Amino acid sequence: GSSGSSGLEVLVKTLDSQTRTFIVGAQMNVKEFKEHIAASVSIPSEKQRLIYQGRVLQDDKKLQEYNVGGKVIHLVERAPSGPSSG
Repeated sequence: GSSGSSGLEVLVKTLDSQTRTFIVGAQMNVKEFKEHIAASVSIPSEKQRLIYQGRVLQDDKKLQEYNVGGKVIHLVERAPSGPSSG
C-alpha cells in the first residue's frame, strides 16, 4: 500500500547494523512510530527507545520535532537481547 510520495522518512539502526527506512506521518509522535515499527522490529514500544545524538527521544515528542527525517536513529531493546533468537 502507501501511495504517493508524501511523508517523512525515518531510519532505524539496531545493534546489529540493520538500517530500515520508514515512512510515517511527520505529525506522528515518537511513541506511535515505535508502535508502527514495533511490527517490523517486532519489539514493543515500552521495550523500544529511540535514541539520537546520545539522547532518549521523548514519547510525547515527535520525529519531525527532532528532525530525524531520512536520519538514522538508534533504537535499543530493553533487557539483554538473545544471540540465537528463535
